[PDB]
Amino acid sequence: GFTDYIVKDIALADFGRKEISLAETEMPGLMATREEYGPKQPLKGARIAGSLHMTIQTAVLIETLAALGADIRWVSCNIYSTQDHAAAAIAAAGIPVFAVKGETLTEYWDYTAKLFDWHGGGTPNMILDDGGDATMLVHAGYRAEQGDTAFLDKPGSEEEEIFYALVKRLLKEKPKGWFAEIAKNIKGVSEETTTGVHRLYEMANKGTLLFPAINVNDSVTKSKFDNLYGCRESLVDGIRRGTDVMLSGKVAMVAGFGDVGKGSAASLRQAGCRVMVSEVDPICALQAAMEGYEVVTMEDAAPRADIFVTATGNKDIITIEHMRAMKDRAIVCNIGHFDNEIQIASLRNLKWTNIKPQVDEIEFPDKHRIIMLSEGRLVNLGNAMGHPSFVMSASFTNQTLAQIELFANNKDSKYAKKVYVLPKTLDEKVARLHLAKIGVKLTELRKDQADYIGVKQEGPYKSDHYRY
Amino acid sequence: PGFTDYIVKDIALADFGRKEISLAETEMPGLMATREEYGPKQPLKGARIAGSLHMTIQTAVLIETLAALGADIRWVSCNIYSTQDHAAAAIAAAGIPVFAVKGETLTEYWDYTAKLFDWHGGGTPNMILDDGGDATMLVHAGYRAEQGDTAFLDKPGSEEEEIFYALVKRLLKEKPKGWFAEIAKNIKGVSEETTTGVHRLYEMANKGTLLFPAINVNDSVTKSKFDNLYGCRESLVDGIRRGTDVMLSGKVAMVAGFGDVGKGSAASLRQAGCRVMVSEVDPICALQAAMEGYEVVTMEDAAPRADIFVTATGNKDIITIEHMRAMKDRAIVCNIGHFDNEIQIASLRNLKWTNIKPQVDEIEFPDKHRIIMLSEGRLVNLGNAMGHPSFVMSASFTNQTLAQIELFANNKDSKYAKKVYVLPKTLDEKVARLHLAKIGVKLTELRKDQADYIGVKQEGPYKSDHYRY
Ligand SMILES: NC(=O)c1ccc[n+]([C@@H]2O[C@H](COP(=O)([O-])OP(=O)(O)OC[C@H]3O[C@@H](n4cnc5c(N)ncnc54)[C@H](O)[C@@H]3O)[C@@H](O)[C@H]2O)c1
Ligand SMILES: NC(=O)c1ccc[n+]([C@@H]2O[C@H](COP(=O)([O-])OP(=O)(O)OC[C@H]3O[C@@H](n4cnc5c(N)ncnc54)[C@H](O)[C@@H]3O)[C@@H](O)[C@H]2O)c1
Ligand SMILES: Nc1ncnc2[nH]cnc12
Ligand SMILES: Nc1ncnc2[nH]cnc12
Ligand SMILES: [Br-]
Ligand SMILES: [Br-]
Ligand code: NA
Ligand code: NA
Repeated sequence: GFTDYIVKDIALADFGRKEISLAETEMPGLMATREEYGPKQPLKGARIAGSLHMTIQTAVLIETLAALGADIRWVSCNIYSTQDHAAAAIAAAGIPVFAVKGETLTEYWDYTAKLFDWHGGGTPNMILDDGGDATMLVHAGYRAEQGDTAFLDKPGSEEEEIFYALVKRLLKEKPKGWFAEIAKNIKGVSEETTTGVHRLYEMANKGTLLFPAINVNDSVTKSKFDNLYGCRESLVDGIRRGTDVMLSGKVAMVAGFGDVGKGSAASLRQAGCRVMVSEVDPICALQAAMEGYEVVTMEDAAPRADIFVTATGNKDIITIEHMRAMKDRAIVCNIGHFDNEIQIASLRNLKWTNIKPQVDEIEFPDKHRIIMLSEGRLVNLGNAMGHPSFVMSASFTNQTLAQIELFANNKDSKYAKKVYVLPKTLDEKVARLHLAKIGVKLTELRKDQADYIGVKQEGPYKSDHYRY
Repeated sequence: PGFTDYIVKDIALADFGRKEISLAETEMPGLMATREEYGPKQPLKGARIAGSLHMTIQTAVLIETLAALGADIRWVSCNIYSTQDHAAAAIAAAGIPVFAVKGETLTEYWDYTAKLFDWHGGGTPNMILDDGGDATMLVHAGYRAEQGDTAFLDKPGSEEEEIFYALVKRLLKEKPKGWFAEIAKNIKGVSEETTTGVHRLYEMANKGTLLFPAINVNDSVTKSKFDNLYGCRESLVDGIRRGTDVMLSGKVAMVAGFGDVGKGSAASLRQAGCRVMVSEVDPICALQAAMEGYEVVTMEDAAPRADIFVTATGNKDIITIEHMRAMKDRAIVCNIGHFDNEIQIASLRNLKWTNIKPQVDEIEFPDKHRIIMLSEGRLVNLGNAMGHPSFVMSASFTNQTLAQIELFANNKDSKYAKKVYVLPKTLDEKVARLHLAKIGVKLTELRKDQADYIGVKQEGPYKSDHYRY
């Protein structure tokens, strides 16, 4: 029997299994990775602590890791992103998983801590992260365990106080040197998303990064696929399920025109909205204008737009003064990694009327209302099902290759305590594994053609500086 | 005083050229703002710039920006069909030496290139501004042979190659001993516009044969992600319509390559109503095309199917004689990469050509099926229409102007070695900012805490050097 898990309802396991099987067909990169590396067992002996949205897509990633020999414990990286049938299927598979759609913030962080209590005794020796939270727990406890505890008493956020309480409690409950023990045993971390990678470079630059990191976000086959087309498909998906609103003929405002903001603006435009964009980057703003988006300030958009999407990875994008100016029943959501892009806490003395899970109506003093999705959390994961499997297969094949490099291909210490990206050969290899399913017929260079443009026939085909 | 130091189709076109230059000025705020900012400061006073770059109206605005900054100038076009004759006439009528005719011969093309280096008043140039690297390459071949390596000069390859070798020997015969070493020593740098030219530069740098510092303007974000992409999106179909007047809605089009030019070319045709198929050798680029809903096929798959074919690779031997034998009657074939060997045009000389109009030819095969060829396989957007529109050229040419300033005025301490550089992101962002007012953008300003929160200064730069946009 198996009891080392927390999920919503284990009876959803058969439903999750059915959808996982369907996803496998949609994820040739992961399936082909199992076929190539399965016999090789490169992950035998790995103890991977995973912190990433516990979805059906993630379930295929987890079982790819296992098929390569990895021992695993897993949590979601957001309180609303778990798909409970995915989590149930992983638990029924005998993998410790702690993930519930709609868990509390305190549950979220205690579940993260369970990553590090390994079954059979000990600690993990790998981390797979999305947003850096698990990585941040190891570094925060380590910093405190070494005596610099001052920051632990100086919070300024609901989440951050809960997080600091976790770190104190772990220091009080766990053996000496538990964080030093963890930090010693972690061979590396692979990080999924822009915000988490930002956290890594803050540690790298300060000289506090405790183990090698691979930046999976900046694989071309991640950042130019997941962030772009993934959001192009899943943003309006989340809006439709939450609101069932007609998109044709409405005006939408997207804050940000990086990879996520580009995909977000395209999602709304393709659905029929007239899309305006904000930006602070003059290059990205010129991109938005040349694509036919009107580029305006949030002050300018607030009285006018029917729908608002923050996509910046920054904070305080949609403020309480913006929401006071919005038309009655304007829709507001967030597709960046963290909820502080919208001033959700400034709304809490207002009347909230819940409509359905992850959909609330908020009334202002002058009677106008707004429709908030997922309380400002990631709308594509909170209100729909995240990115579809196929594009997630590209991201998670990168993730698996990153795990293999850090765990198995660091005998010569080629990875120091810095942040790395996968080589272009592996980036191109990820793309190759997805060509058959979509029906691409790749042209083969002749040798004189390859010489002509200065590449080998087998690649890589571009300079490391190429932007695609 | 009278001015005679030029070669143009017809100098009576100058008033016409001047009118369209004036209109282009309004569409190129980046160059006009650069004039306002740098004119008074005269950063290129003393510069003698040899320019090899499509002699279009857009280029004329660049020329007069360089002049307004203090530069002394001589200019030629970098393709036999890309010149706009009214633009060349306006530059000549302004007293600027220029040698460019739309439809010039290959022999004329290289003879005019050599004329850039005989400077009015005596002497040589001290700067080069290049598009494709022909002018740079004439210097390095001449220098290389002036040193002693005479071998390569007696090996053809194509028709152009033979002519090009013939020029350097004539220049070795007629000019004083040491002429090329003396050019090479006075050239303070070169700025290069295009992907093929930059590939030529890096190949020289890796071989240790690059003679002077070089700035890769192509790989500024405000160039490659705008000019190459949106420019071709607007001027490819423009070239096809003017050449053929064909209905694009309903047709199947094939684009070879899905780099920046291929991306913009496929978009040009899709937006015009075509169903677009694409070829690629790069699996990442091919995956991008398929995620945009383009069918990714081989040129052999497309030959009997597509109504229109566009090569956009910067490679060679993309559309072969075997492909063209397979094409349906009166398929349209053209090329938007920098050089004309993407299509095996030489192989087509064997068949019966009927000229339709300038830069449009019908070619008949033994079984009587025919194809329509645009610009004899040269750059279709510049041969058959007017190249990229002014506004997107303003970004590219502001980059060129800043690159000329860097190499001519900001290299007193040799901070630029004999290597290939790109412009800093601060200048890349600068270029974009100069175009925001014209296109109506209202930029948001970060507050101090928001700038700290994402790790940037309020005034930028906003992205890591690794950022792909
Ligand atoms: N929901 C998802 O499934 C998903 C997927 C990938 C990434 N993300 C997250 O989305 C966020 C954005 O990621 P990204 O890859 O697009 O990063 P990015 O750096 O590529 O783009 C962010 C853009 O926001 C702009 N910006 C910053 N502050 C702004 C402001 N005050 N006003 C207007 N624009 C501003 C920046 O100039 C930048 O161009 C991150 O938090 C990332 O982790 C979410
Ligand atoms: N006409 C214009 O106005 C204009 C403007 C800019 C650049 N150019 C020229 O266009 C050419 C392409 O430039 P780019 O910036 O797109 O370079 P790029 O490297 O970004 O794109 C070229 C693509 O061609 C692909 N390719 C190479 N050989 C191939 C083959 N045999 N079959 C299919 N695909 C193949 C490469 O994989 C690559 O993705 C260059 O010569 C450049 O100088 C023309
Ligand atoms: N479906 C998904 N699964 C996991 N992480 C995701 N991030 C975005 N979409 C996702
Ligand atoms: N109109 C134009 N002028 C100069 N160079 C160009 N390259 C592409 N289009 C051009
Ligand atoms: Br109010
Ligand atoms: Br035939
Ligand atoms: Na999904
Ligand atoms: Na033009």
